Amino acid sequence: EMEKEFEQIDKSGSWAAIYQDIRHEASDFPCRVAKLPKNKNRNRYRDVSPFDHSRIKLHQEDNDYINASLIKMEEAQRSYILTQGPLPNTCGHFWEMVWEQKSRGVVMLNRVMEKGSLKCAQYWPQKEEKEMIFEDTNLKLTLISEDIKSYYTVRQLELENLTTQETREILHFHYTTWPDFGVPESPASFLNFLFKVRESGSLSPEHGPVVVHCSAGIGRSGTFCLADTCLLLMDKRKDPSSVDIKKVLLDMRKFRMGLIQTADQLRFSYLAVIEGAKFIMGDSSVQDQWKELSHED
Ligand SMILES: CCCCCNC(=O)[C@H](Cc1ccc(OC(C(=O)O)C(=O)O)cc1)NC(=O)N[C@@H](Cc1ccccc1)C(=O)O
Repeated sequence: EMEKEFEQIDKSGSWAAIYQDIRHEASDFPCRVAKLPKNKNRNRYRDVSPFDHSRIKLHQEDNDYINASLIKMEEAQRSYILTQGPLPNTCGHFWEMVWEQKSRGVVMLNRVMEKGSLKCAQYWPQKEEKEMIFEDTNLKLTLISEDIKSYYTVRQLELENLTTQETREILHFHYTTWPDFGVPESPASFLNFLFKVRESGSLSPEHGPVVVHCSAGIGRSGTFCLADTCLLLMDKRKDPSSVDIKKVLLDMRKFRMGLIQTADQLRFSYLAVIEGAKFIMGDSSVQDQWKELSHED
């Protein structure tokens, strides 16, 4: 049981030791294409790269590389694309990936600037009347509307392939309150957001994989995907107590390195899965509880 494990670890002050063990047991796979000198300007951080076996390939003639990985969770029957926050020169590639992979939703877990430092490029339009054109990948992006809440904003974007004139509606789910240091005090806001993303239809199997990112696409993004997958498994096994969060995280780590960046994010992932479990288990009023607890106004 994850609840019993959570407490044993918590009371013995062993989060750092459990996290250290996950880092040590994690898979090691080649990072070859990401390290090619030609791709240096496509990586935000030199120590965060997609493995060759699961990297997303752009359907680009000259260079198919993007720092993004396909996390294919077999048992949970869900796939996620985790990528770094796009750089000024990779915003076109980012939207190209979204188009090619047929993604319906984009989940952003950070702010463009945090503690005075740039963490992600301004890749979507902030004003309806000032659309963005990505010349390199021949894409047009327009802000259609935006619903700003106290801890997240949901935007309706229109992505157009200028080559075929085909148009698609992309939903942008932006968590705007991750703390400058550490992790949120409570997982209520994070869970309300996760369920808003589920409710939108963006994680459905009829669409391509949701695109999730933070700055490196491994810590906050890993937290979001780990919690979602754990919750899916708990609803699928129907005996949620067999879900081993450490084992789920290690399967996810076969697809992208360093998912879950600190012991505090691991602890927070347990907290979010344990609390989300209360809804999955049957509490029909707990979703309203997070709605209020997260104080969306
Ligand atoms: C798990 C591997 C990461 C280990 C520590 N690295 C760093 O913090 C960063 C990479 C990094 C990893 C996770 C992060 O997550 C947070 C976020 O996305 O906001 C979050 O989840 O809140 C943010 C950054 N790397 C550099 O800062 N890289 C620098 C310094 C550096 C130079 C040479 C070698 C390694 C690092 C660079 O120039 O690329």
